[PDB]
Amino acid sequence: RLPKARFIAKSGACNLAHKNIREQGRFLQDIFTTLVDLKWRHTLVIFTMSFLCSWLLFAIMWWLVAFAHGDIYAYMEKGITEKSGLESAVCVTNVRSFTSAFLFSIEVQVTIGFGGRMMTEECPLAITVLILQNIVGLIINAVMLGCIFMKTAQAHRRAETLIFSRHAVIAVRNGKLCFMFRVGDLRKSMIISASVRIQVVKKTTTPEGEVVPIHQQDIPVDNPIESNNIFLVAPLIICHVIDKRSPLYDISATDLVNQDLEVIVILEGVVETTGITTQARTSYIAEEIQWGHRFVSIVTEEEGVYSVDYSKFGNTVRVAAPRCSARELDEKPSI
Amino acid sequence: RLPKARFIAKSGACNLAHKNIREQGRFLQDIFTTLVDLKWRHTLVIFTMSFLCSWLLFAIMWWLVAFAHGDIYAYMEKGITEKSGLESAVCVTNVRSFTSAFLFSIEVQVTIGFGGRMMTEECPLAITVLILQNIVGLIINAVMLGCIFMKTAQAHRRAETLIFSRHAVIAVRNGKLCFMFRVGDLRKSMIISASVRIQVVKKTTTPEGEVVPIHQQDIPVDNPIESNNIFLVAPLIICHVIDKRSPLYDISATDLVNQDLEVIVILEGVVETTGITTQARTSYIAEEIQWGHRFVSIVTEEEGVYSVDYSKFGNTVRVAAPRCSARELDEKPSI
Amino acid sequence: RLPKARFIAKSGACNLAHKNIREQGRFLQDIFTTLVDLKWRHTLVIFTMSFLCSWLLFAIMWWLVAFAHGDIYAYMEKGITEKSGLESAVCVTNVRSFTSAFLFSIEVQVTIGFGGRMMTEECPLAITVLILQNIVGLIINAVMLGCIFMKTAQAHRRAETLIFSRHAVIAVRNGKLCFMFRVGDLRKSMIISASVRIQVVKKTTTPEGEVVPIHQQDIPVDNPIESNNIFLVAPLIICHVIDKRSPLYDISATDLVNQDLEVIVILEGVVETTGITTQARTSYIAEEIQWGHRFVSIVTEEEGVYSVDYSKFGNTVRVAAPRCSARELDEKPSI
Ligand SMILES: CCCCCCCCCCCCCCCCCC(=O)OC[C@H](COP(=O)(O)OC[C@H](N)C(=O)O)OC(=O)CCCCCCCCCCCCCCCCC
Ligand SMILES: CCCCCCCCCCCCCCCCCC(=O)OC[C@H](COP(=O)(O)OC[C@H](N)C(=O)O)OC(=O)CCCCCCCCCCCCCCCCC
Ligand SMILES: CCCCCCCCCCCCCCCCCC(=O)OC[C@H](COP(=O)(O)OC[C@H](N)C(=O)O)OC(=O)CCCCCCCCCCCCCCCCC
Ligand SMILES: Nc1ncnc2c1ncn2[C@@H]1O[C@H](COP(=O)(O)OP(=O)(O)OP(=O)(O)O)[C@@H](O)[C@H]1O
Ligand SMILES: Nc1ncnc2c1ncn2[C@@H]1O[C@H](COP(=O)(O)OP(=O)(O)OP(=O)(O)O)[C@@H](O)[C@H]1O
Ligand SMILES: Nc1ncnc2c1ncn2[C@@H]1O[C@H](COP(=O)(O)OP(=O)(O)OP(=O)(O)O)[C@@H](O)[C@H]1O
Ligand SMILES: [K+]
Ligand SMILES: [K+]
Ligand SMILES: [K+]
Repeated sequence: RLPKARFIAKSGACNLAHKNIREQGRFLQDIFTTLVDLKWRHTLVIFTMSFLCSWLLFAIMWWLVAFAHGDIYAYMEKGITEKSGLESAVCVTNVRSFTSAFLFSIEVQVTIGFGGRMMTEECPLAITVLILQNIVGLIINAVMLGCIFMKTAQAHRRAETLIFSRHAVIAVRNGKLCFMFRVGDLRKSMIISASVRIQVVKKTTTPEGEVVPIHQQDIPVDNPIESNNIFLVAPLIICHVIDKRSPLYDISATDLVNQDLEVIVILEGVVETTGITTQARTSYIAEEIQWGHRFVSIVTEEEGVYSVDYSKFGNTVRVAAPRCSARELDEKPSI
Repeated sequence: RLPKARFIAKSGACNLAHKNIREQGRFLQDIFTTLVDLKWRHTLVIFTMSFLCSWLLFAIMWWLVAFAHGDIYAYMEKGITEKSGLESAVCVTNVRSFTSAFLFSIEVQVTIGFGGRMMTEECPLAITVLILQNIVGLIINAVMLGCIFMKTAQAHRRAETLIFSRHAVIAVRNGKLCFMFRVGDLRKSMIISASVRIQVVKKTTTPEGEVVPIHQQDIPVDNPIESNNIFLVAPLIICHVIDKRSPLYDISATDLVNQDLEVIVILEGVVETTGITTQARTSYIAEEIQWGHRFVSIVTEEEGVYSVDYSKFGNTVRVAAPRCSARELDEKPSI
Repeated sequence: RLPKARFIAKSGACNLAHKNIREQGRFLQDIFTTLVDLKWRHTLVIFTMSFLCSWLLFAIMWWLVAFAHGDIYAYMEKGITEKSGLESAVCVTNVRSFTSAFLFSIEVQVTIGFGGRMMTEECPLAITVLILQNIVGLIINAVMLGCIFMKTAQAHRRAETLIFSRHAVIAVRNGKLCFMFRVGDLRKSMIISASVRIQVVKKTTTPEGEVVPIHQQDIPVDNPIESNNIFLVAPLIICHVIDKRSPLYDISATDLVNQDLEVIVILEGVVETTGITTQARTSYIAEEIQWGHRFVSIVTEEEGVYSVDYSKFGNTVRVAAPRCSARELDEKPSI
């Protein structure tokens, strides 16, 4: 049938819609913020076109300011007839075409300055254009260096190397029921101050009328000293003991076929080397909760040092377990 | 008359005045910190003016040293005479006017160095000025590039995108009279490790006369596992259960209007993308607190997906609730 | 025989061996990331080689374009003819060899532009090569500055500086057995917001048959207000008191030699100078726990100041202690 309403997909990225938000309006900072955060394949194109366009723009300007003053006419007539007169005190020496203007703009903008096409002092308009081009070039160059430095500072970024298990299992641990899943780390560095949270999403109904459509009740992670902190080195099993205070206290095996259950798992912490905090998410719906399974053991020391066999990360071995809601299991103990 | 003196405006900014603080003065570091943080409308202006003024200043120096050494007179006479006589070993070739001096300064500080106005081995004051100009140009260049790198790093920085409702409410949940409001977000990245702290700012009175005028009293947010943290994707209803420890345990509907209440809401977290901690604040006073109203349900399920209608963000309906102080209901629910 | 497998060695660096991981693809981003994090001995080499290779490559290009055109022939026949028959026909003036091509490439790419080898405006192919060289030089220059900027930024951080004692003790402190070790710091700065966590790695079996290879159990460190936060200026003695739920409850004094134990200590914090969160780890096994000892005092008052004496950091003196398991000292109280 048409897929259900899933609060967050199997890889985070909540499938929500945010409509009717008041339009704050398009800004001029959208362009810049996009420019700073681009892909290399397009950064190295805007970088090239910025130059290749500024050179051309100021080339057109120099070609004009050498057309108006009559410089092209001097270098076209006296260059044939008589070399004397210094070409009648042109604005810029030896600019006599559009290739000349283009090369002069390239020199003044890159700051090569060969010196064959030298700026004279015989017209202030040229001095104006030279000042303009120097300032424009400095600004463009500073901005492009900034972009490349930003791309360099974000070079260690990767995807989320935290992995989960597609199946979450309900089983019996230390006498009671337990909802459990597995989590594992692929990155070489050990995240610092890791933490886990678990939330059941439902549609609650208070006695007095309220109906919160997606109410995210929170669930306590099972742990000896009642904390959230975990030490992720080898893949490990996060558990939750379904007692009289958990919204799964009235969930049985037969009911777990059509059920308004969705368990959100949020794991976050600071990475040791890079130093930027990360958050990973996953979700399980009544399809991926299998009643009466358990996870296999993985670690084993073949010779000396231990070894984690990741080939069986999400495995699940069928086991024998009750078939009644956790409420029954204490309503009729010792059965 | 004047409204009762708030503590933090509903916008979020503090209103207190810090008067009579031993002055430390204004350092020189303020003039640089203010420079690294300017609007582009002014960053570009100072970027232009720094270079323009430096070029003009060192042009003045070059013109002066081309005067004092008797180099302008030699060029003017050689123009008056027939032959230049190698300008008789000038300080700096082909600098015969102020304009030429400006061009030479532009070439020396942008490092264009066309090379028609060279620099000779004659007078060492020229070499001293050249060293000064080189070092000053390098320092100014480095500073401007640093400021532009700062801008390109602060590209992502914006204002607060967190949203608190216009006015809180006080309703009945599970037979308990509790105070609740709504918080939401217009951002895109989930705030990593949010935390919601609530306080009551009220004038206390110790029995031994330790009167405090603005007393900040922490209040505990309702949570099934007793922690502040919240996962914020869709808009949430923050709530506070009024009980024996709650300062609001005496407030009635009719006595609400004439109360010196103020409830301060602080919300902290880390932005996943930009990685910089934030903080939002808001305040409620006895006018905003709507007694007896409760909010409306935003999220709706449709097209097999959830959807949030941000047009109803602040809507609140009136529902029939006890019109008596919390202590009245709690002491004698029916007696 | 072979040393028994460990979990975390005496210097952190978990000694596990993850295998069978579903290996991903190798991306060029890995090459760039390796480039951006390097050792100065290699940063300098890659920096130098980039520029040498680029100068040489474009020297080859310029020499080829001086060969294909009639340039080398013209400048070789001009010397014979003793007349400048090659002033304007040349693709790039005064480039008549490979050494001169190399000099011209250096001038164009470092932006010196001496001007003895000028860029003529005849051959369009040369103009194409010049534009290409300028763009490539700009890109390489920006990349290398970005690498140096990253080096400068992450320059401040250095290696670990937390000192842990070689082996622990099990004393009696305030009428109960306590497992103690000593942690000190050699750094000059302050670990802001430090924290201590203790775990027991051991192979556990459940009544239902779920066997966990290396289970990590959380140990409540002993603090008078039940918190982790430790303030570290003078070396501290971290202690844990063996109560009804500690896994070290039933381990006696005689059979501590052969017992599957391992105590992992993880100490986290935030340094003040650079604000880079750090985590330091260590582990103790059965062979390195000395029953009935206690650490000697280290700090003596010199009547002007206290004076820690780190020479005795790991010293530990033998004292009396009930030579029996922690269960017998309360189930058999008389002892
Ligand atoms: C000769 C000796 C020189 C030696 C230099 C060595 C020292 C420098 C270090 C090497 C780096 C050189 C600079 C390039 C840096 C980019 C390389 C690499 O890091 O990027 C990889 C790019 C593609 O990445 P992406 O699409 O953004 O992926 C998103 C992100 N990376 C992610 O996965 O999360 O993939 C690519 O980068 C593909 C590049 C193909 C095309 C390259 C040329 C483009 C520029 C062309 C400009 C010159 C010509 C233009 C004008 C011509 C006019 C005639
Ligand atoms: C010749 C080009 C041909 C070839 C094309 C080359 C392409 C160029 C690539 C690199 C561009 C370099 C400049 C980019 C500027 C982007 C900055 C812009 O997006 O910021 C917005 C500015 C004004 O916003 P703000 O509120 O004051 O500050 C932003 C604040 N942080 C905020 O978020 O809210 O909005 C503005 O943009 C300010 C406009 C009004 C400024 C008034 C006059 C400026 C002073 C004098 C001009 C100086 C010369 C400028 C040269 C620019 C050309 C490179
Ligand atoms: C007249 C001068 C006045 C101006 C001076 C003022 C300052 C401006 C210049 C600043 C100099 C640059 C700063 C360098 C900082 C020194 C860093 C130093 O640690 O590295 C020197 C190396 C040490 O190697 P390392 O252990 O890997 O270091 C990284 C460290 N482990 C880390 O924490 O990460 O030590 C070694 O172990 C030696 C091994 C080789 C290292 C160098 C190799 C040289 C290669 C090429 C260099 C020559 C360049 C020119 C070549 C031209 C070719 C024609
Ligand atoms: N569609 C929306 N888009 C963006 N922000 C919104 C939207 N709806 C409400 N808000 C935010 O909600 C806050 C107030 O919400 P509420 O609807 O309770 O206010 P109100 O009583 O309607 O008064 P106002 O006229 O300020 O909205 C404001 O700060 C506003 O920024
Ligand atoms: N060897 C591995 N390397 C990296 N990631 C893994 C590996 N094995 C499993 N995973 C991750 O664990 C999850 C397992 O879910 P999946 O849909 O792959 O079930 P599966 O293929 O039956 O698992 P398995 O084959 O490991 O039993 C996937 O998200 C995957 O990313
Ligand atoms: N005075 C000190 N200065 C610097 N580091 C020390 C000092 N004393 C001990 N350490 C560090 O503390 C660690 C634990 O040493 P401990 O005192 O427990 O045994 P030890 O007898 O010092 O062993 P070793 O002789 O190998 O250091 C050692 O690895 C050492 O690096
Ligand atoms: K940074
Ligand atoms: K230069
Ligand atoms: K030059």
